[PDB]
Amino acid sequence: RDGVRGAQAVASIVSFNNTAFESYGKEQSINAPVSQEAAFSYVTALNYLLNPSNRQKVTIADATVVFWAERSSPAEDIFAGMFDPPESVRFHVLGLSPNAARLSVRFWEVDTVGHMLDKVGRHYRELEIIPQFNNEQEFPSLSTLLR
DNA sequence: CTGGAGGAGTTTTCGCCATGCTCAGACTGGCGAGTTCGCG
Repeated sequence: RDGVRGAQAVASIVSFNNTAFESYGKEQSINAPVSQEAAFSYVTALNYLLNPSNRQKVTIADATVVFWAERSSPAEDIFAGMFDPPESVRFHVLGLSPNAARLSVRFWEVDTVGHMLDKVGRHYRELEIIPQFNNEQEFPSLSTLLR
């Protein structure tokens, strides 16, 4: 509920529980070396970002999406980007999906603006038609169309 | 002949919620000008 949705109670990104996944005679996490404090750091950061109290998380389809910058109010409006369609690093975007007890990365972007017009823009421009009344609204919501 | 055990195979413990309406008309509008053949 308060973490990655649909995954096991405790999940991990790195794990080598089965022999088929080992190589060169290594074993366990030693199969990929990382300093202990470094491992702690990013895990804590990821846990923090997952906290619902901080408005930097959103669920789309099956994948949970997390983003961060020095400010987040505009990107947070992507909530309507699907719910009701219309110095610091800027807008890292990460989307991951859950396996049974381990996580996988779906996509990864670092672009600015946050534009998704590639599909939405095409989607809307395909729907263009002159209206009948003068008081109609240009951008109908999917709910209205389906109804 | 018996041991210790490294490896292969099976069982246990882990922790455990949520998303929200709507709503209305126009308009009235006039095409074009034409010519047929002819003996034994």
